[PDB]
Amino acid sequence: TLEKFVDALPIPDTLKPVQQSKEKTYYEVTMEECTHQLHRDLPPTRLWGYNGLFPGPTIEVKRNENVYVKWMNNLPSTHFLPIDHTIHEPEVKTVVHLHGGVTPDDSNGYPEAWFSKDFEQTGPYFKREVYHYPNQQRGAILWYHDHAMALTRLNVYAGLVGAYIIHDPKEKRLKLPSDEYDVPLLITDRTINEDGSLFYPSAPENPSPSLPNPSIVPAFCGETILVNGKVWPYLEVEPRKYRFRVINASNTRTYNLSLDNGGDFIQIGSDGGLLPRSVKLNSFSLAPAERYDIIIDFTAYEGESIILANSAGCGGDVNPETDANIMQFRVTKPLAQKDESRKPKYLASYPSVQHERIQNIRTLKLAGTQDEYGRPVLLLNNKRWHDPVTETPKVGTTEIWSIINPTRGTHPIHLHLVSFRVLDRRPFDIARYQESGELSYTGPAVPPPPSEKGWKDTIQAHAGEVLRIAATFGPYSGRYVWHCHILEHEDYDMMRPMDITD
Ligand SMILES: [O-][O-]
Ligand SMILES: [Cu+2]
Ligand SMILES: [Cu+2]
Ligand SMILES: [Cu+2]
Ligand SMILES: [Cu+2]
Ligand SMILES: [O-]
Repeated sequence: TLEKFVDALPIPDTLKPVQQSKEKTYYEVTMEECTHQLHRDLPPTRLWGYNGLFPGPTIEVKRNENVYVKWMNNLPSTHFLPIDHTIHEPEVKTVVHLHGGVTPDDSNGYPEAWFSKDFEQTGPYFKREVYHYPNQQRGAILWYHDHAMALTRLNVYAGLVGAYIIHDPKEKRLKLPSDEYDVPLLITDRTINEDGSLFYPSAPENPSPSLPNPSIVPAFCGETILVNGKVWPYLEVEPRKYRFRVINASNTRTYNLSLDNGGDFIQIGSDGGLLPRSVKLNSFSLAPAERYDIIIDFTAYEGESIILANSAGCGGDVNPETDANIMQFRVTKPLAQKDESRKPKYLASYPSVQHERIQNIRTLKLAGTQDEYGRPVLLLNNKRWHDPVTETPKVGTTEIWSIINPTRGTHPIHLHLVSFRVLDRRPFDIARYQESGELSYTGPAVPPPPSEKGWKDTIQAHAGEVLRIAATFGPYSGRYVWHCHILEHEDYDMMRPMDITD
């Protein structure tokens, strides 16, 4: 397997505006098929990249900055990854979703607002070429990625991911590590052929002859871990505090991260922004689309090589030689200047300072059926994507969503537009629920850990539990979506429209 820690971590460049005034910031990003070297010992890999880059450029904006991005498709008219036509017009459809973005609905990147090359053909929900991001939301790590109907797992795996950072000037006084000491880490697992080409399975292993070919798979686990588009890279760091914006940009894989020298992370932020208080952690779980905004303090580790380690298996136990490793820090870079940064305890308001009335309690089941080929089809509340919309919260109102998970695995449930609070998790009797539809708890409710006391947008719903979250639906009304962010689940068919109504 590929020799670990021989390539330096790329730092994606920050995208520069095409035009900028006090009133408006304008960016252009074109999707291009490109070549990139994923590891020292590999031939260059053919990939799809925002502006021909993998990951795409990092976009940095201020809170309330009035941003527009024209996302353009200049990709080949045929895909290079295996398309299964039985699960769902031009072959290559794309649309860019700003994950966590508080956007009008027609700039949100709806799966059916897709477009082919040069916008020649567009889906039924397409309205605009230029997307508008008013950024009227908390400072946070967002990320952008393809969201095209029935193609998301493929377009994302192909390379269409990037970081998008909202900076709230009100947080600047906290003196968190900044600029060169504030580094996105987009973590993507991949399987890569000897010739350097991406491998994505064309079918489950040992397919029943009943299966079509290609066939969608229910889960994808890559053999190799990349950070910022390089396989098992190293980052030379100065002996001081760094802020890392850790993004799970993987299709299926969940990580459980730790430092092999036993050092701590200081978590300062979750998907929806700064936590009310910093949380010292020795390890953390990170499912697809979750973000952890953390400080690592290397002050006391000069000279050391520290492995960012992973203990979470994907389809099997973690392998010490391969997926147990993410990247390596080498604390050998000379100090550019005095560490003027801080790791404060007091960060932001508690979400609980809000006293919203509960308009509605919405009960939602994670379930599944079997198609004519014998394949599992994962469904939210036993509905298909195309069934009439049922999740219709009223704009400006707060609901509790009670998410019932009787399946065998965790699903990272994601709502577009909003961030939300986590109320609790409670174990229930799965057999009894499956037999009778009755919910019988086998234990008391468990409130969220401090890491989940802030704002979340993608939340792990574990097997045999009811997860409750509270979300205020706004500030916009319109047509959005909610879904499992395991892309293989999302595409078949664990995704539903969400109408925020007026
Ligand atoms: O996908 O959010
Ligand atoms: Cu997303
Ligand atoms: Cu989203
Ligand atoms: Cu799922
Ligand atoms: Cu989504
Ligand atoms: O989102």
